[PDB]
Amino acid sequence: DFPRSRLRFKEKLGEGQFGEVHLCEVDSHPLLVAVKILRPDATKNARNDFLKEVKIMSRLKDPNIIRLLGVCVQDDPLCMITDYMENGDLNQFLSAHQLEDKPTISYPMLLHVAAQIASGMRYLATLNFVHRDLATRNCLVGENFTIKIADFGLYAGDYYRVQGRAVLPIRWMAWECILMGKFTTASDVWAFGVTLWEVLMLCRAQPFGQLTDEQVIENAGEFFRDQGRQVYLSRPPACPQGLYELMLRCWSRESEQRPPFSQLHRFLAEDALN
Ligand SMILES: Cc1nc(Nc2ncc(C(=O)Nc3c(C)cccc3Cl)s2)cc(N2CCN(CCO)CC2)n1
Repeated sequence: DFPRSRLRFKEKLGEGQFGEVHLCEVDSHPLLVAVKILRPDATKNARNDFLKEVKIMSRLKDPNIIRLLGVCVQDDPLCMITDYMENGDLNQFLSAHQLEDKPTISYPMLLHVAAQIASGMRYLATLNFVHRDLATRNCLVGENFTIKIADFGLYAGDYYRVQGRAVLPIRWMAWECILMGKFTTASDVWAFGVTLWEVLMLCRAQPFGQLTDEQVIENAGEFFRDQGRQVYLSRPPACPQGLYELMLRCWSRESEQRPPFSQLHRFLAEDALN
C-alpha cells in the first residue's frame, strides 16, 4: 500500500493550504483516481498537516463521505488517493443546472442530493465527528448524482479573514460559532440548513449575499439577544413552505432544538415527497 509507480498524472484539479489534487490513471482498462500530494512550496508544517489529514480520513468509511483508497506515506513522495468524483464540487455542478420547467435537475433530485448529504452527516454524528465547514463547495459529485462530503480546501468570498485568526465561513455558521468559536454536531446542523438552502437555490446566490460580513456577524449578536431582530435566509423559489420550515428548525436559537441528522434524513427521503 500503495506502489507509487502505478500512478499516471493527467490534470491538476485544485490546490489548498498544504496540498494539490491531481486526476491520475492506475494501470493495475482506464481506472481514474484523485491524488493529493504536497504543494511544491511545502514546508515541514505542511507535511505534518498532510499526515494528520491521512489519519483523520482513514477513519471515515461511508457511501456519502469521501473515502481514502490508499496512501504513499512510507517511502516519499507523500500521497493520498480517493475516488475520482467526475462532476467536481456540488456548487459548480448545481450552478450549471436549472430547475426543470413543469442541463436540468428535478425537485425530487434536489431532495435526493440533500438526503445524501444528510446521510453522510448522520454517519459523522455517530462518530461524534464535527465537520466545521459543511457547504456545497465542500461536497463532491460522482456518477448518477452520487454525493460525497469532503473536508476540502477559490471560494475566497465565503470566508471571513482577520489577521492572526482562523479563516471562518461565517455565512454557514450558527450564531454561537460566530460569537464563541464553539463548533458541535448542533452547529453542523445549522450549516446543513444553509447547505440545503444553497441546493434549493441551485447555488445561484451567496447566503446573506446582499449583507456585508460585519452585518452577518452583528446578525449573530441578534440571535444571542433574542429580541426579534435576527434575520434568516429567505425561502428559495424552488422550496415549498414545508421544506422551508425544516430549514428554519436547523436555525433554532437553542442548539438542542435543532433536528438530528437522522430526522433531517427521514424528512428529505420520505416526508418531502408528499
Ligand atoms: C476540483 C475538482 N475535483 C474533481 N474531483 C475530485 N474527486 C476527488 C477529489 C479530491 O479532492 N479528493 C481528495 C483527496 C485526493 C485527498 C483528500 C481529500 C480529498 Cl476530497 S476532487 C473533479 C473536478 N472537475 C470535474 C469536471 N468539471 C467539469 C466542469 O465543467 C471540472 C472540475 N474538479
